[PDB]
Amino acid sequence: MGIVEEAHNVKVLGTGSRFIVLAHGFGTDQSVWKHLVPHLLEEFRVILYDNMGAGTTNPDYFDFERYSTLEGYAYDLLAILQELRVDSCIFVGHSVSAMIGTVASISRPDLFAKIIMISASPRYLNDSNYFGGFEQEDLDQLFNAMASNYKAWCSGFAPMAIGGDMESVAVQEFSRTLFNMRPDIALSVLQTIFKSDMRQILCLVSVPCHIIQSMKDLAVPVVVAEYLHQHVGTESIVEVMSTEGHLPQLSSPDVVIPVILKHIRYDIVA
Repeated sequence: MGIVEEAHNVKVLGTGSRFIVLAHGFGTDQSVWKHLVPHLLEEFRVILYDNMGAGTTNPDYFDFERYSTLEGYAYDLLAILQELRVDSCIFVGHSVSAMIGTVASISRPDLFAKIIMISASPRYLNDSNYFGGFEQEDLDQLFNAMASNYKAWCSGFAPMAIGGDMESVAVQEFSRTLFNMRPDIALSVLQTIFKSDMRQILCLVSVPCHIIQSMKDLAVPVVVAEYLHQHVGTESIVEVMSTEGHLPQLSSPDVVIPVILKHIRYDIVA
């Protein structure tokens, strides 16, 4: 394998000519896509990869300076696309990966035919002019709990992030991938995400964006989907689903996979 391919656990599955890239969010890995991948293998070559810092990656590769902003993750994405010789792709970004792909597409819009965002937000912190869902005190509480007992935090946080039954298979899976991260890496990354502010780059986006989220998402109020739709600088469309949870492609695939497939297969009018 190539050096980038190996470092990110890259897989290229399927036999189609066109490319689709599936990019996961915090606390999980490329297995979050397991219910979607089987539906894509004839139409596409499906590119899966893990973000640096996920529990499936080598913690020795986690450069704290490199990843102190989302730009470091966007470089990694562009490096993968370059090594794999992608001409263009549909990019499906979950949670923070929606903004990572957005940043990458501003540097190389030719590589992105469309961006599909799942559970995305350009900013979590409130202020008197913008509702993202969180106050600084909420973050301080979260980070204090993470740092004081990481194992206990994973078990309490997973059911909140996934939503629904606390004993579900999806809660099981997510609690395990959370706890497979090195605690200092997880803490550092979650701080970086929570304090991010991508609002000012949305107007520069030049690739069509499909904005999908659960109607009940603990980290993404529905008004954020409308905010993305308003401020993205080219055509976009919003679909709020009748689901609960931040990883709905994992916890409610019977509802969510058809929605993603629809946005993969149909385009927004120019």
